[PDB]
Order: sequence, then structure tokens, then C-alpha cells
Amino acid sequence: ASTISVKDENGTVKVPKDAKRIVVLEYSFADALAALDVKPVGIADDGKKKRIIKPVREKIGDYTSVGTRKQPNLEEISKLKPDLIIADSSRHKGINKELNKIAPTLSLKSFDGDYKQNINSFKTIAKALNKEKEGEKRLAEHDKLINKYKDEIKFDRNQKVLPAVVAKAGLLAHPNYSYVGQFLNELGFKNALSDDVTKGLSKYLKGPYLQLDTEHLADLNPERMIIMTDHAKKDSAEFKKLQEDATWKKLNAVKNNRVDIVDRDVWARSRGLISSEEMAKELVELSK
Ligand SMILES: O=C(O)C[C@@](O)(CC(=O)NCCC[C@@H](NC(=O)C[C@@](O)(CC(=O)O)C(=O)O)C(=O)O)C(=O)O
Ligand SMILES: [Fe+3]
Ligand SMILES: [Zn+2]
Ligand SMILES: [Zn+2]
Ligand SMILES: [Zn+2]
Ligand SMILES: [Zn+2]
Repeated sequence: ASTISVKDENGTVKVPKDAKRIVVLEYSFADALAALDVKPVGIADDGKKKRIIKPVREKIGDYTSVGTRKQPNLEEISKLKPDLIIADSSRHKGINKELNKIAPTLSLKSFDGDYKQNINSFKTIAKALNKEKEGEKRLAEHDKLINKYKDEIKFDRNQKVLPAVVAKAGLLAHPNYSYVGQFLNELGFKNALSDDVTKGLSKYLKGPYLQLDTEHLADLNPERMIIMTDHAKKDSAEFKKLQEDATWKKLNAVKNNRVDIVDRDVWARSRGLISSEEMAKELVELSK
């Protein structure tokens, strides 16, 4: 037997050539596998299978939950006897050793990665599986759709945007170095957050997700906003209190009718080729 050496975030990992059983510890690595018609046996899916977007979910089929992304359950991982574990370079720094005792571990950008880096992690997975060819063609299909949709989005690009989650209790802004933000940058948009106001702002779980006081909100006064939510009725008790707040009402985007509410699973959690493809289709349909 032999190996394929692959550069992960730490350094060169030795992945078995025959790698058949894969545990993945972020949704985005589950999207990468699906796009190479490879199906993992384990997913850290927060116990919530529906957080795996539709085209991925049905292309993966039936798998085993290894628990939360934040705290993957090591005995369920072990029992699955994976030939390879794809872990997040941010989320799982602390279980990296204990993952390697189970199986050779590829630590990659996901949670703290912007749009390009997540795509870089996809290429790394494809090389590790020896599917470079499929990988390039899928990306070539990807680079086409995205740019196609980019040419059809009828929003004016000069109206700066703030993408945010209203966390519980929020707000969390997604800057230019978040997945959403850069993806919007790649589509032509300018983040309302300047690459200098973000200087401070505390981070959420070490990722590019930045706590904003309602007064930071008013100061930057974005011209467009994109609020990511998990509520099917796009309601949220949390968000409705923000909409009553006098200082929210005075925002430029609120007053010029340019607030779009979208699905957080799809926009923020997924971080895959398919999910960006839905994000860009949406934005064409929202542009009208
Ligand atoms: O999860 C992602 O990949 C990305 C992202 O964390 C990005 C984001 O803007 N985060 C704001 C969420 C703040 C919110 N916390 C949760 O809801 C729990 C959790 O975040 C846990 C986790 O992630 O381990 C979860 O997602 O289940 C709170 O209560 O204040 C996101 O959730 O959209
Ligand atoms: Fe989260
Ligand atoms: Zn402030
Ligand atoms: Zn101020
Ligand atoms: Zn609701
Ligand atoms: Zn809620």
C-alpha cells in the first residue's frame, strides 16, 4: 500500500490512495465530496440533516451524524472507522491529535475561511482523493455559473451592502474577509464595512463574524443589507425588536427599501459550490 501527500493547513498530510471511508467535520467538506460524486460515512451536522443543502443532501444519501461541528463526538467518529477525516482548521485545533489517532487528518479552511480559501480547500480535497480532473471541471462549471449570474444581477454595485446575522441577540456582521462578504465582493459588491472599522470588533468563535452595537450600525448606515435567518417565516422574535428600534428605522437601506432576508443554512453555514450557486441565483431573482 501507499500514500498521496497533500498540504493541509498545518503541513503535508499522508492520505491513503485507496481512501474509501470519509468523515467530514464541516458542511462545506460534505459539499466538496458530493461534487466529486464521493459520499462520506460521517458528518458533523449539528444533528440537523436539513442544514445540508438539498442538492448535496440527496447526492450524499444516508450517512452517520458525528454530532456538532463545535464538539464532534469522538466515539461515533472512531466507530465509523474512517480512512480519512476532514477537519476545520479553526473549529478543531483542539482535537487534532485525537483525530489522528483515529485516522489521518486533513485540517482545512472552512469556518474562518473566506470565499477563495473555501474553494482552495475544495481543490485540496480533490487532490487528496486523486480527483483533480473532476475537480477542475466542476470548478470550470462553477466559474461559469457564478460569472453568468454575476452578469445578470441587476442591483447597482455602488450601493454598499452589510450582510449580517441577528444572532441571538445579534448583530453579527460578515466583513469582506468572511465567506459571504468576499463572495459578495466577487459578485461586484462593496462591503459597507470598511477594511479598517473591522480593526476592533470582537469575533464570534474566532471567525470573521463581528459583533456590532446598534450604534455602530447607525454610523456606517449601509445602503443595502442582507439579513441571514433560520426562521422559515423569516420572522424571528429577535429581528422584530431590531425593526421596532428607532435607530434601525433611520438606516439608509431600511428607508430606501433595500433589505433582503435570506436563508442562513444556505448563505452562511453551507459554504460550498452548490450553496454559492443558489446564493447567486437568488440575488438575480431578488434584483428582479
Ligand atoms: O455556523 C456557521 O458555519 C457560520 C455561522 O456561525 C456564522 C454566523 O454569523 N454566526 C452567528 C451565530 C451566532 C448564534 N449562534 C448559533 O446559532 C450557534 C452556532 O453558530 C454554533 C456553531 O456555529 O458552531 C450554529 O451555527 O449552530 C447566536 O446564538 O448568537 C452561522 O451560524 O451562521
Ligand atoms: Fe454557526
Ligand atoms: Zn459601536
Ligand atoms: Zn457612533
Ligand atoms: Zn420564526
Ligand atoms: Zn430564532
